[PDB]
Amino acid sequence: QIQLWQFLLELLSDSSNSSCITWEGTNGEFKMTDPDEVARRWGERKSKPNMNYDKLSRALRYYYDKNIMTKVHGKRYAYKFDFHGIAQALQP
Amino acid sequence: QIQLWQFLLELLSDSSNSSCITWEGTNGEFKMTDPDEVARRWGERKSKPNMNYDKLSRALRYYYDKNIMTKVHGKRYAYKFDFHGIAQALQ
Repeated sequence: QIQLWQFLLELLSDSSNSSCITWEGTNGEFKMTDPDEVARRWGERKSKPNMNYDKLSRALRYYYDKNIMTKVHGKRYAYKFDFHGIAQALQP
Repeated sequence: QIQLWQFLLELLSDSSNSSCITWEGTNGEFKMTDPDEVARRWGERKSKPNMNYDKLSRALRYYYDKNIMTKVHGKRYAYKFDFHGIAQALQ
């Protein structure tokens, strides 16, 4: 029942997934160093094997007005978690 | 009929298709510079619309454990042929 933003947090919290996703700095910004792999592993986790990057991207973009996550303007495959929103949600 | 991985080698062997697919380096890595066009052409050849990159990419994944072709991890549309397997499968 896990949601996408949590799964990314799960991957980032585990230093070993740096092969495909990694922290950038310390203020909640991250980079998908292997975007196709992030989409494939999110596919495994949610039992949806036609998961691909286009669909992963569409889901990430959906969060833009939901105090979850926004896409970083200068960079490719970069997002920044909404610090206040993620903090708030990660309690209930 | 012809199989997907063969059709890709066919496109790669012909210098004029670099607009959509091209060899990268000399160890069997290649890049699809226009993935949608590669898919469109694979669509006509196997007389199979509505072929698109998503169905194509998923088909390529079949090869990853069959000593034909593997997907290059840092990248989006770059793949690498298995020389030994390609050699053996051909004869």
